Amino acid sequence: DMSHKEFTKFCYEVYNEIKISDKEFKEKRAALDTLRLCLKRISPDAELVAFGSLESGLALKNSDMDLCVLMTIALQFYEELIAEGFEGKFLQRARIPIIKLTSDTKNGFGASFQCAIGFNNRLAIHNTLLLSSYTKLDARLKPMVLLVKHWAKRKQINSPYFGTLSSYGYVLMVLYYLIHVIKPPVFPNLLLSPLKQEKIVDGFDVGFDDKLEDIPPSQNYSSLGSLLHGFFRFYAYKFEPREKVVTFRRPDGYLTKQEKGWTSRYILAIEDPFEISHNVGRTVSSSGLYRIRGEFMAASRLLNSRSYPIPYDSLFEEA
Ligand SMILES: O=c1ccn([C@@H]2O[C@H](COP(=O)(O)NP(=O)(O)OP(=O)(O)O)[C@@H](O)[C@H]2O)c(=O)[nH]1
Ligand SMILES: [Br-]
Ligand SMILES: [Br-]
Ligand SMILES: [Mg+2]
Repeated sequence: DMSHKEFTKFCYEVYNEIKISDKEFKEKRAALDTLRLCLKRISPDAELVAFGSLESGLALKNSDMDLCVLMTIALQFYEELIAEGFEGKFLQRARIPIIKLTSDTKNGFGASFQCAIGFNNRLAIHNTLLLSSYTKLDARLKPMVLLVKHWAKRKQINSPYFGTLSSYGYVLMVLYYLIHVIKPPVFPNLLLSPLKQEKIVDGFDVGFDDKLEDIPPSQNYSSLGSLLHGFFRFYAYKFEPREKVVTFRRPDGYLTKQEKGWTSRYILAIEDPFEISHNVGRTVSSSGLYRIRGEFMAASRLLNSRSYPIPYDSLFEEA
């Protein structure tokens, strides 16, 4: 596949600039070690588990950590963290308690050290396991994801709290495209594999075909650049967000908002692969979607240009 040779070259150049460095990765691992030691001061029966992009390998540089305490202990842990020189925020008695660390004054992790600690979020640990497996299955997934996250941040469409979509939402859009849209598929659907076994956690089935050594290499040989152009075009022109649901629970990837009962927030519908009652795109407003769609079209138009050379830089320019 030489169709997108120059764009692919550019993609890997940007990828190497935005990916988390080994230095920063080690630092975050070290911060996790320190925080785990602190938790074990509170309880021998509590464990501290990393999840999210750091754990899956899908992290951009200067990333925040997402951690999870598995067993409240929340208050005791928080007060102990403060005593040990961390700065942070916590609201006691919240239905979803969260400790947000914002600074470290003693343990050398930095003035701008940022870490979110939740409690018993087992589903997030499992969806991280799923994303980790996919990143191990194909070497094109990691740079594709970083580049989509970078683009989403640069174009201001990566703000759930302000009407657009979470980074996790974008990763699911990427996986859906690579499993159920592109032909030949880049990836099989591990949840729907005949070898998958049910595994019930917090009332949902988190099972998937996880024996990766038995999964053959992809029969899709497209370049990274070809994959990304295809991804942008699908969501710009082909996907029908008014009627359709991004889903990992159908063999053909076909699911309507009607069948799902997600009609009256469901402006963009992305069904979490495990917690199927959760719409990952619940944060997306009518204005947010129009802006999201507008950016997908702009990305597609850029890459479909018949001129030479194409100014690929504009893909990651702000606004
Ligand atoms: O709807 C959601 C969102 C997030 N998560 C879980 O939280 C993890 C992180 O979600 P995330 O959207 O924050 N990804 P992140 O890499 O931190 O980028 P960003 O915050 O924009 O800088 C995800 O990888 C999931 O494990 C969910 O389980 N459900
Ligand atoms: Br993510
Ligand atoms: Br198309
Ligand atoms: Mg979560």
